[PDB]
Amino acid sequence: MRSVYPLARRSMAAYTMHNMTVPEPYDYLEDPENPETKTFVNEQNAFFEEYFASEAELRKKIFESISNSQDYPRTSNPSYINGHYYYYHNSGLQNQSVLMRAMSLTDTAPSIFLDPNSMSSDGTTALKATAWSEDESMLAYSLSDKGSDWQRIHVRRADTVEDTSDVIEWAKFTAIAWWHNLGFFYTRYPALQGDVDKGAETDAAQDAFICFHRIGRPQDEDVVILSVPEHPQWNMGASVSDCHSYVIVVLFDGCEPHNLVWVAELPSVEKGLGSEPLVFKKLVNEFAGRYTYLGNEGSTFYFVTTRDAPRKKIVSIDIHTGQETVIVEQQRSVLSQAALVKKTLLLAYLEDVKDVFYYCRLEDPTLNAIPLPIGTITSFFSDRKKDFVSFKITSFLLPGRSFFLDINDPQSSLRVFKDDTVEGLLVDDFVTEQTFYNSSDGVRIPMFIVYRKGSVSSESPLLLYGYGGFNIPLTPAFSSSRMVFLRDLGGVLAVLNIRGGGEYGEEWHDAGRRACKQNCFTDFIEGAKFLHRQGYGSPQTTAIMGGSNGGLLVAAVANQAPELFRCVVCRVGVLDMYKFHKFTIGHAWKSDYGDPEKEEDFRVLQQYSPLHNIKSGIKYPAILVVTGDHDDRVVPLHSLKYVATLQHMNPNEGGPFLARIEVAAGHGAGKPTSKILREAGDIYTFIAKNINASWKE
Repeated sequence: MRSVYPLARRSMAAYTMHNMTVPEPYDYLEDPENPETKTFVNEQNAFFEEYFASEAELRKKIFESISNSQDYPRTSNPSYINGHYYYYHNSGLQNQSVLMRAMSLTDTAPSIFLDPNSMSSDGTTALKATAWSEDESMLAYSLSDKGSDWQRIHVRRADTVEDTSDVIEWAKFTAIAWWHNLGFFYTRYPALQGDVDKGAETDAAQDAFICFHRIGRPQDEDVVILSVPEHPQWNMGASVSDCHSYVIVVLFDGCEPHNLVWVAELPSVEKGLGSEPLVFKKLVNEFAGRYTYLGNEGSTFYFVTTRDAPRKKIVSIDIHTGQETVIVEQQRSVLSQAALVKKTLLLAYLEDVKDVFYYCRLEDPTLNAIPLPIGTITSFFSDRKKDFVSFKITSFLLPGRSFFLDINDPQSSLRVFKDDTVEGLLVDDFVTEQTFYNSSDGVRIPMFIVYRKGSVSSESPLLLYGYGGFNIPLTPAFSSSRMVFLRDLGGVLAVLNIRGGGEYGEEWHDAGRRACKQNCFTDFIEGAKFLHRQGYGSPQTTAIMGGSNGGLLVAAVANQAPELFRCVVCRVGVLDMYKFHKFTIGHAWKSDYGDPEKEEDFRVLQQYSPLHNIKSGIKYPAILVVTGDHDDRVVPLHSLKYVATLQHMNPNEGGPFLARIEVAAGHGAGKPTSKILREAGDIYTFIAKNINASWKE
């Protein structure tokens, strides 16, 4: 039977919130440094290993398989700068990608340009952002250490290939924007105090500002550019115009996709940098949508906006007079990407969760379609004055294709640059398909199903995945672990585009936000049940999984119909809605989650609260949560807090309940290859063990 679970401490503390007393027997989970939390972590992982030793040999086996399936050169898009082509590349097992600088597109011997590999001994360092100078003799990159979101900016000059002594500290969400050959604009957070480990505190983000630092001088001469006293809680970012005359600042309230944008002039006087504060024209100052900037032509200013257009729309707004005129009206599709070069505008549309590429000149805005194989655009490089464009397109079948193009006439210039081919894999062994199934709304929802052609039955192992949050659509994308699942385990993968995502744009998220948030979970239920009525899945042979908010989905749907699932995993997921507003950047999450002060919002929040909604005496599936000690993007405590209830809530019925907390790890952005590979291997061994899906030889 199930072994004796670790003796969890029970805390008497109970707090009253909106005239409702919530007890909390695990408050000591706030501080990771407490002895109780550390001993509980150690015991939980010891029992995890004891459970897993039953099929540790299969663990090693599929570890070997995933390692052999991960070994391929991952080449990204080329960048054309100063007659040299810089593109990311990996040997396949090296911890981080390294830049390649080639003299030509067809060059055989490109040299290394940027190498994060030797930065840290364990390779924990991850490159986060980069930016270019207009004279192509300067670039500024920004990385992070120990998986902590707190970053560090370094600067390098191309020709000498040497570092510089300038470094910056405690920076988050870095947006470098250089101005001619003098300096660059960035954002910086208030100075931290104490001896706490970097990125190892729960303090909420506040009192940050954007500023500008010039080269040749220390950080001490940095002059504050913009800081808002009226709204301390908002986030904001800066951007330099390619016309080299104006600076654009964008302000978001929380994480919800509305912003107000301010345009300012720039003085050519060197002393003016630090002489007087810069004025700000009130271009848009009310939250009507996300008014992203694309490019400007003199007085004219082109933006992709959601105002008066739920599916995104390209509009030209003159800032010297204040008139607004629409130039590219919204089609029935949703804009995934857009850019403006010379006279043409090239737009990638996420139509039916498929990117179709269109180009339209300023004369006739007819979006003319340029052929491109089915897939999903991941990265996109573009420069207004340049004549070379490139993008990587990948999906479930395609492991990645770097494709370049000429803006002047794509009619005969679309060419293949590189392919991320993986040995021992064939396209014909698998096939994907779209499906439409009706939810309670009476409106069809799309879903993707990828499966190996041939043997597929209702009892075959099923994995179902869907994120659906923050207006990020779960577009098709390759995964080595997914391919190991597909080919080595003979199962079928399915991806849900649930309501509330950007899969249909702003209206979809608007319908799936705040008061109707619970609605999305109901949809997920139908998803799995539909796969059982179509003949693709059986309740004893299904597993669903997701990350962060998607991980949320899993646990919360387990509260609705636990017996409708059998295998469930959580991964750095938000679970403690009662206190999610307090710690980390969760305050921005309120803009998508309901502000807990508002009573009508706390009604639904307490309705679906997965930390407390779990009930005893009812069967539950086996949850496996994964966390890391240095998790600042999401506070790790919430996840363990979830397990904290189950330990006492189900003595020997349901589960089993696994918590894998890995020492010295990240969040998911910049994970070292060894650690992420080991974690994926363990996750898939667990889902195979609790599904009984033998080796598909």
